[PDB]
Amino acid sequence: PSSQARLEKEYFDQHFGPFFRTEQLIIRAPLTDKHIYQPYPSGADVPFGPPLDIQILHQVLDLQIAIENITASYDNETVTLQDICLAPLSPYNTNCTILSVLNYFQNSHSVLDHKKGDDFFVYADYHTHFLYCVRAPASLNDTSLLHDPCLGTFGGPVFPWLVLGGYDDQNYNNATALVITFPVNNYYNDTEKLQRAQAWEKEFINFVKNYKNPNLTISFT
Repeated sequence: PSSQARLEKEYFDQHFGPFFRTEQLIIRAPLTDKHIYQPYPSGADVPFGPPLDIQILHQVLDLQIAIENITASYDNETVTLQDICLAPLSPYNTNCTILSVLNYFQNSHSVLDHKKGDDFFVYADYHTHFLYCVRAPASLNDTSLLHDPCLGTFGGPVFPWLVLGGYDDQNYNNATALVITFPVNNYYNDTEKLQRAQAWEKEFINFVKNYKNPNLTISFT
């Protein structure tokens, strides 16, 4: 939509550009049904869009992690994402900036699966953490689920309209698409590094095009 596109462009221009371009993937799960979450112990049903299914989320996290570990050969050298990414905490923490709904779950399979309850009921899980985080992306403490943070170790709040698409109004839980975005240095003032970055981007494009997961359709822009 035009409104969301305007919001994203303003966010990327402020927080990444002019030194960084953005790589962006749109991920859908067209063969996955939407579902209904029923809060414990009672509460109105909360609809969740197709790609917010827990198995789809694990599969998208695997896609994200795979992307971070892509390398490219250039002049017999190995070029990594960490060479060309935005890494605010370097040299301490050399992790790259990469935005997705998995950011709300520390980009972790185990955290995504966090839950509490008894032998019969689950009291809280990723559903309630999601609903909380899309209303308070800057929170470092979800009291209803084990004090798990929404906000990541660096980068500032991840607004849901950066990482979700296809919902109605501002009902983010009805998202029909996931968005993965990460900045890559344009190296406007260094031809050698620019050529290496382009070698990485070319391998990324090829990676995406050859990615095999029957549950996901991945597209660019």
